[PDB]
Amino acid sequence: TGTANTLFGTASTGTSLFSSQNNAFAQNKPTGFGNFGTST
Amino acid sequence: TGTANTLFGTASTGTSLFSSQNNAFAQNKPTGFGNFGTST
Amino acid sequence: TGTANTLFGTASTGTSLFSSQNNAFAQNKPTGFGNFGTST
Amino acid sequence: TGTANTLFGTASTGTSLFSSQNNAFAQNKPTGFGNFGTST
Amino acid sequence: TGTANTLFGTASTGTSLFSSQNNAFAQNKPTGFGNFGTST
Amino acid sequence: TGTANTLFGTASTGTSLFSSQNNAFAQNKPTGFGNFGTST
Amino acid sequence: TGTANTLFGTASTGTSLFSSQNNAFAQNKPTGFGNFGTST
Amino acid sequence: TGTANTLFGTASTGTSLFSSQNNAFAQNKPTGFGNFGTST
Amino acid sequence: TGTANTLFGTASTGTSLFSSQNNAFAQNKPTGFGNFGTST
Amino acid sequence: TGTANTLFGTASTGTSLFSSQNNAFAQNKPTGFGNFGTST
Amino acid sequence: ANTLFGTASTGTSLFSSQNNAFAQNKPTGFGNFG
Amino acid sequence: ANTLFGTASTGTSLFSSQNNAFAQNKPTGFGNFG
Amino acid sequence: ANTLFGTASTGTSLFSSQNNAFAQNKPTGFGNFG
Amino acid sequence: ANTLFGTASTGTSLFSSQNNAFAQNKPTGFGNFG
Amino acid sequence: ANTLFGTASTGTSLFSSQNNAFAQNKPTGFGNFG
Amino acid sequence: ANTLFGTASTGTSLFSSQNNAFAQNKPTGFGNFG
Amino acid sequence: ANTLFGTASTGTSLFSSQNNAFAQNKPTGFGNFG
Amino acid sequence: ANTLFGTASTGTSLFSSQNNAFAQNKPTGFGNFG
Amino acid sequence: ANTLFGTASTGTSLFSSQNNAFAQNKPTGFGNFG
Amino acid sequence: ANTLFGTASTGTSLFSSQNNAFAQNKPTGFGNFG
Amino acid sequence: GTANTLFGTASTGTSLFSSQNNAFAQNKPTGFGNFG
Amino acid sequence: GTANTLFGTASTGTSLFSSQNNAFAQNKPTGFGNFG
Amino acid sequence: GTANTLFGTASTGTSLFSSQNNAFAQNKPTGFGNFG
Amino acid sequence: GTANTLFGTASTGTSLFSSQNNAFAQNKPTGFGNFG
Amino acid sequence: GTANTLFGTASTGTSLFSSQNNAFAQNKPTGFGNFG
Amino acid sequence: GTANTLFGTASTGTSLFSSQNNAFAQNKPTGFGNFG
Amino acid sequence: GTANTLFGTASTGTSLFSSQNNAFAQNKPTGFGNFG
Amino acid sequence: GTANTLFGTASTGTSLFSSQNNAFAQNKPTGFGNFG
Amino acid sequence: GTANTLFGTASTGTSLFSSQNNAFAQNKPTGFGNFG
Amino acid sequence: GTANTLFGTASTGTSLFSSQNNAFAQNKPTGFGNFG
Repeated sequence: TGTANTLFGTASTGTSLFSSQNNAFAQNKPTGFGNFGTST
Repeated sequence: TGTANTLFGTASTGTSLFSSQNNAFAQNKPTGFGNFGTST
Repeated sequence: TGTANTLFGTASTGTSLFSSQNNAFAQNKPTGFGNFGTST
Repeated sequence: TGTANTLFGTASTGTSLFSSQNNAFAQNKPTGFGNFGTST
Repeated sequence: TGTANTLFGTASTGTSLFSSQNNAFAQNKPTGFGNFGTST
Repeated sequence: TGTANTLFGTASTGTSLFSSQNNAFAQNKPTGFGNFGTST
Repeated sequence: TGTANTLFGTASTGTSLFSSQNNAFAQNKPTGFGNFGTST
Repeated sequence: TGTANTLFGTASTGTSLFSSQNNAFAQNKPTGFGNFGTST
Repeated sequence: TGTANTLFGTASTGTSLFSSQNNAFAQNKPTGFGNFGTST
Repeated sequence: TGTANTLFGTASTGTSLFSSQNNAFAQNKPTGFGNFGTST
Repeated sequence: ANTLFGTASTGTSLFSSQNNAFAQNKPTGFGNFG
Repeated sequence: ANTLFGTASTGTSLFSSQNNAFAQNKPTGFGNFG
Repeated sequence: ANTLFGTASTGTSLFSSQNNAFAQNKPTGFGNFG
Repeated sequence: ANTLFGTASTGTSLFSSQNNAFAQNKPTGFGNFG
Repeated sequence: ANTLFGTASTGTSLFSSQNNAFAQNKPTGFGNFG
Repeated sequence: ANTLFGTASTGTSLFSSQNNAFAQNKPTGFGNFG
Repeated sequence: ANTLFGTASTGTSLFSSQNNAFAQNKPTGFGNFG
Repeated sequence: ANTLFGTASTGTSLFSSQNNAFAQNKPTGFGNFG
Repeated sequence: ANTLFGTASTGTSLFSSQNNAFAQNKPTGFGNFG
Repeated sequence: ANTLFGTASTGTSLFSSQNNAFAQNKPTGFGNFG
Repeated sequence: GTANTLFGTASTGTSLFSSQNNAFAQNKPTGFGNFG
Repeated sequence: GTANTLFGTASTGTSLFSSQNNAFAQNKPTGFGNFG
Repeated sequence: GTANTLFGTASTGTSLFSSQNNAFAQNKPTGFGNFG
Repeated sequence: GTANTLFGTASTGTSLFSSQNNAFAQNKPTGFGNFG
Repeated sequence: GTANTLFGTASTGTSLFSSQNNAFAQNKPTGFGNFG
Repeated sequence: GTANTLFGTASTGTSLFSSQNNAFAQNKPTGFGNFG
Repeated sequence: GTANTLFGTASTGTSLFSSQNNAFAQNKPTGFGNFG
Repeated sequence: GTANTLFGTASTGTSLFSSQNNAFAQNKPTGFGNFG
Repeated sequence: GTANTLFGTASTGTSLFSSQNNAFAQNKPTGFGNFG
Repeated sequence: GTANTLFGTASTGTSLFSSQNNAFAQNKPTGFGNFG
């Protein structure tokens, strides 16, 4: 809820739910998430 | 909910749900998400 | 919900659901998402 | 819901659902999404 | 829902569902989406 | 739903469903979407 | 809730729920999350 | 709740729930989280 | 609740719940968390 | 609650609940936490 | 006296977008001079 | 006296977006001169 | 006297986004001169 | 005298986002001159 | 005299985000000159 | 005289985030000149 | 005279985050000149 | 004269975080010149 | 004269964090010149 | 004259953390010049 | 040399003494004054 | 040399003595004054 | 040499004596003054 | 040499005597003064 | 040599005598003064 | 040699006599003064 | 040699006589003075 | 040799005569004075 | 040789005659004075 | 030889004649004086 202010970069204030960030020089099959089976 | 303000970059205030970001120099089959089977 | 304001860049306030961003120098078969089977 | 205002760039306030962005220098078969089978 | 205003660029407020953007220097068979089989 | 106003660029407020944008310097067979078989 | 302000970098104030970040020089099958089966 | 301010780096004030960060020079199958089965 | 201010580094004031950080030179199957079965 | 200020490093004032940090030169299956079964 | 009764209900919306703009007294004047 | 009764209900929205903008007295004047 | 009765209820929203903006007296003047 | 009665209730929201902005008297003037 | 009655209740929110911004008298002037 | 009655209650929130910002008289002026 | 009545109650919050910011008279001026 | 009545109660919070910031008269001026 | 009545009570908090910041007259000026 | 009535009570806190910061007149000036 | 855009502006000739004032709000922006 | 963008601006000719003032709010921004 | 962007600006010609003033709020930003 | 970005700015020509003033608030930022 | 970014700025030409003043608030920031 | 970033800035050409003043608040920051 | 970052800055060319003044508050920070 | 970071700065070229003044508060920090 | 960090700075080129003044408060910190 | 950190700084090139002054408060810290 508080004010974010950078000068050169990223100012974030939001809520990030479920964020995957796999990051390398070399990767083999990087997956973010799996399958989503939703019922109602 | 708070104010974001950069000068050179990214000011974000929104809510990011389910964000995958796999990033390398070399990748092999990077997937974000899987299958989505939704029923109602 | 809060105000975003950059000068040179990206000011975002919206909600991003399900965002995949796989990004490299070299990729092989990068997929964002899978199959979408939806029934009602 | 909050005001976005850049000067040079992207001000976004909308909600982005299901956005794939695979981006490299060299890619081989980058797919955004899969198949969409929808029934009602 | 909030006001977007850039000066040089993109002000967006709409909701973007299902947006693929695969973009490189060199690509081989980049597909956005797959097949769409819809029944009712 | 909120007002978009750029000066030089793109102000968008509409909802974009299913938008593929594969764009490179060199491409080979870039397809937007697949086949559309719809029955009723 | 308090104000964040960097000059060169990342000022964050938002709440991040469920954030995986596996990052190396070389990885083999890095997954962020698993499967999501949700019912209501 | 208190003000964070770096000059070159990361000023954070938000609450981070459930953050996994496994990071090496070489990894083999690093997973952030497991499966999510949620019912209501 | 108190003010954090570095010059080169990380100033944090937020509350971090449930943060795993397993990090080596070489790892084999580092997991952050396990499975999440939640009911209501 | 008191002010933290480094010059090169980490100034922290927040409360960290449940933080695992297993870190070596070589590890084999380092897990942060176990399974989370929550009911209400 | 002018009245507007407006409703816009959707039921079971999947992968959809609904924008509802209930504006009351929204004038737009481009050039107001004097 | 002008009144607006506005409602926008959705039921069982999956993977969806709903934007509801209830504005009252929202004028927009581009050039106000004098 | 102008009144706005606004409601926007959703029930059982999965993976969704709801934005509700209840603005009252939101003018926007680009160029105010004199 | 203008009044706004605004409510935005959700029930059983899973993996969702709700933004509720109740603004009262929010003007925006770009160029105020004199 | 303008009044705003605002409420935003959620019940049983799992893995969700709720942002509630109750602002009263929030003007924004970009260029104030003289 | 302008009044704002604001409430934002959640009941049984699991793994969730609630941000409640009750601001009163929050102006923002970018360039104040003279 | 402007008044704000603000409340944000949660009941039975598990693994959750609640941020409540009750600000009164919070102006922000970027460039104050003269 | 402006008043703010603010309360933020939680009951039975497990593994949770509550931040409550009751600020009164918190201005922020970036560049004050003259 | 501006007043702030602030309370933040929790009952039965397990494994939790509560931060309560009751600030009164907290200005922040980045560049004060002259 | 501005007054702040602040209270933050917890009852039966297990394995918890409570931080209560009651500051009065806490200004922060980064660059004071002249 | 040559300049290729697909969208946007491709410009080849050199550009000298160019003023531009970009804001959301400007009071008396000038590029140039008087010559001689 | 050559300049290739797909979107945006590709510029090849050199650029000398260029002023630009970028803000959200400016009081009397000038690029240049008087010549002789 | 050559410059390739996909989005953004690709620029090949050299750039000399360039002023830019970037802020949220500026009082009398100048790039350059007077010549002779 | 060559410069490749996908997003952002790729620049090949050399850059000499460049001023930039970056802030949230500036009172009279100048890049350069007077020549001769 | 060559410079490759995916996002951000890739720059190949050398950079000499460059001033930049970065703050949240600046009173009269100058890059350069007068030449001769 | 070569410089590869994925995000951020990749720079190959050498950099000489560069000034930068980084603060939250600066009174008259100068990079350089006068030449001759 | 070569420089590889994933995020941040990869720099290959050598850097000589570089000044930087980093603070939260500075009164008249200078990098360099006068040349000749 | 070669320099690999994942986050942060990878730098290969040598660095000579570099000044940096790091504080929370500085009165007249100088890197360098006058040349000749 | 080679330098590998995951986070932070990996530096390969040698560093000679480098000054740095680190404090919370400094009155006139200098790296270097005058050359000739 | 080679230098491996996971977090922090890995440095391979040799370092010669380096000054650093570390305090909470310094009055006129100098690294170096005058050359010739």
